[PDB]
Amino acid sequence: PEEKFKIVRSVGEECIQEDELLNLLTKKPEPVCYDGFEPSGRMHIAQGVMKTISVNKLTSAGCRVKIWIADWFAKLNNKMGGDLKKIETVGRYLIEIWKAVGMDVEGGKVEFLWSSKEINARADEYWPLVLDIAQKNNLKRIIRCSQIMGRSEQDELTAAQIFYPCMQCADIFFLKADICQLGMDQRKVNVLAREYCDDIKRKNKPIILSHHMLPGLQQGQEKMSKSDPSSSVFMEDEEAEVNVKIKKAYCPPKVVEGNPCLEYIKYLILPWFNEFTVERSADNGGNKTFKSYEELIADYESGELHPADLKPALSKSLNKILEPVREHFRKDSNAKELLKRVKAYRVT
Amino acid sequence: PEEKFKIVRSVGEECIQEDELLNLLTKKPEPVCYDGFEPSGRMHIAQGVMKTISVNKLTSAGCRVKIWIADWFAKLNNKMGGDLKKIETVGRYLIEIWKAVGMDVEGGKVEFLWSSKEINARADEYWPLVLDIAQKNNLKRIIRCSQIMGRSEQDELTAAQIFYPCMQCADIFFLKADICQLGMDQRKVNVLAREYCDDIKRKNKPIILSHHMLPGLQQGQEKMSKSDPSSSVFMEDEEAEVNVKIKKAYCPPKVVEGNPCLEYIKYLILPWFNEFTVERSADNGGNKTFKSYEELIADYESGELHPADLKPALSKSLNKILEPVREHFRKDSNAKELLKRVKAYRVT
RNA sequence: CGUGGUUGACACGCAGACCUCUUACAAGAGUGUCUAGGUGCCUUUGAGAGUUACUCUUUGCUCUCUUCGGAAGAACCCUUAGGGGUUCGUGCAUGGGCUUGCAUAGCAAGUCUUAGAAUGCGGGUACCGUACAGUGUUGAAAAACACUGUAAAUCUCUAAAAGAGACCA
Repeated sequence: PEEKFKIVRSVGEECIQEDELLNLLTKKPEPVCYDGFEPSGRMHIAQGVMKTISVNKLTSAGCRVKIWIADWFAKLNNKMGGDLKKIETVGRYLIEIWKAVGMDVEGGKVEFLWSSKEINARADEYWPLVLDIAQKNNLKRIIRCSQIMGRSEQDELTAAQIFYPCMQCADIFFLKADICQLGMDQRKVNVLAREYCDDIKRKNKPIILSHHMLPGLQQGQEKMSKSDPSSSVFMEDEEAEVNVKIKKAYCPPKVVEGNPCLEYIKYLILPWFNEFTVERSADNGGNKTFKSYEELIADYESGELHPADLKPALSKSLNKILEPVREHFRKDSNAKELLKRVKAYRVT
Repeated sequence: PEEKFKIVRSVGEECIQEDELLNLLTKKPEPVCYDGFEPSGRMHIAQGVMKTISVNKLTSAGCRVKIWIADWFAKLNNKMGGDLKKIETVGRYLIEIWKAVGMDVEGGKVEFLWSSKEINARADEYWPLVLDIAQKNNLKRIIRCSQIMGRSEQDELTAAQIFYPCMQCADIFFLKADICQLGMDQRKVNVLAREYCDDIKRKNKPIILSHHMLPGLQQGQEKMSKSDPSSSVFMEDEEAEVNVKIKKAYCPPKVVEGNPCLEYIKYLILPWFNEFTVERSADNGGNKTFKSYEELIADYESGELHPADLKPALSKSLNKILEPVREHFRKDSNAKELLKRVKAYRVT
């Protein structure tokens, strides 16, 4: 009904043709949305938790979700070298993260799909699609759509940088994915898919749900920073590491925009616990719970929410979120082996 | 061994790593030979005659020639609108030409492999190799490999132009190919495959055996252009068409450099009949048979051989060469339908 | 290509095209044949998102609603069908006088006739004619008739371009 649109649209901060989203929800009972991941080692906090809450919201409406875990795409991005077995291991690490935190696996309605497996299974239907998308486009469009890897950087042009966007755009139609829920970076390949769908004269163009970019822990880079372990926070970071990283995290008081701590709160813990408690002394306002981001930012502007006590509360909340994962690795031996391997590898 | 090297080197104008070719013949008694064709437009006299004599000499010397029908590749070049069905009909019509002319298919040493029936059968180890050749190369090197499609760097780029060289360089290894016969048009791909073998430290570097492509029948055209059917001879042309084309051909008196007729003779008739019988009247020397190119070129430089009689003899020889194709097309209703379907298609 | 002349042709010369020869296309010559079109009708509504990307202006491109409908028309379905429904299939500028710049009546400043379709050019469109491609029939070759198309068939075949500031106009 209207509830499906009212909860689905909340997942993506920006969407195009939301009327098409409503039409899709009304026409189809089980829409299919995907998510693309390059297994670049240890998991980012954004992909870990923001994606988890987003997919929980989407499956609350019953929308089918497919995990488009992308190994050959990681090879194109040249993450952890050109090797494939290590990429497969870190990919199954990501799957174990999904199961350990608890995402939707209890229902089994989600689908973890390896790019290699699905592409090889239906190559005759996938690769001709890739070639068609390539033919319908030129180098200028694909080079424009290069930020999806993040390797554009006004750097040396690469053939992988050209095979990437077409190959990703093929995934949308290959998975019969009618809902695209990805980061702001993937919006370029989503727009490319829309243009190609217009060119192929096929209606029901897939809708895009671009959720907000999660800032790094420190000022200097608004987008994701997976090249600096200090600048981001990960799932296998221990309690002491998480706490010290958040204490070192940038957080200027009397600031609304550009504060990574507030963004982490709003996009991670408020949708998770449906609330947020801040512990303070009897002279600083005492322990207080918050139910909305608006009141939290209003009190932060008021100054009663000092960062010096906000960051410990944020650390406690994130530790509460991530402790089921850590307990899962101390119970599962396979999880222990995977963590040992993925910690052994170095990001290159 | 030595005779095999002599025969195989006799067909290619340029041969890189001749010693490696000799070693390959010494070890492998039936080295595999690769040559590709995008089924686009109508067969030129080159791909019909030089390829026929090349395959004949290679099989007689002992080889296993793997010929490629590039159906998907033609779709990338935007040939005949990219319809796979239109490309397929042109492929089986080409196969009919090749069987008519004298391909030694009876020995079983020639296999007509179509890209679609082969890539779909093995895409789990072909496409990943395409991704590998993608990563190992940068975009600028691929752009330098643009003479392959006939698109100059001034001409607007296209993602098909980046997909194409990567897939065919991948073909050079996917077919387990050892020999590439394709002429100066494919030299960029040849050297790129060699440099990739250097990058992937391959121990079997493929040999380059580029043919000499015929100069166009116009002024300054070093290769025939199918976009202008008046500058090339086609395999299915009728005796009147061949005769008028040769009559309108260019052949300056007592000049060898850039003479299309001399190249036609050298690469088509002398390798075919082991001679070139020219019938002349008693006023200018009477009938004369040439057993080698050297005597013919010496006579031409002397001026005693006049193009006025050279051209009709060339026309008669070409008609004798091409009459099996016409007979095969006329005798078979299926061949007739294929021929009329091919001509029906317009030049793109 | 006109004139004696029915589009087209024929007397006549030339124009172009096709063919042959001197075979190098070039340059010239030869005796040949052909050239095509006509008719009738429509064609200016806006907004919106994406699209150079760093924005803004001029825009161009698809693009979904909406429209005095992207029409005159083509395709299909219902089909007692007189009719109805769906899809494809759309043009760009200028104008003429009223008050002024101007001697009130060129061009511009305020409206104007959805477009006087008013003015020119252009899109496809339906029909006829000619020839050709192909098919069948009447067929002794030849020829005649009917039908499907061609003539008027292809460059952002790959939608982004210009400018002005910012960091790159």
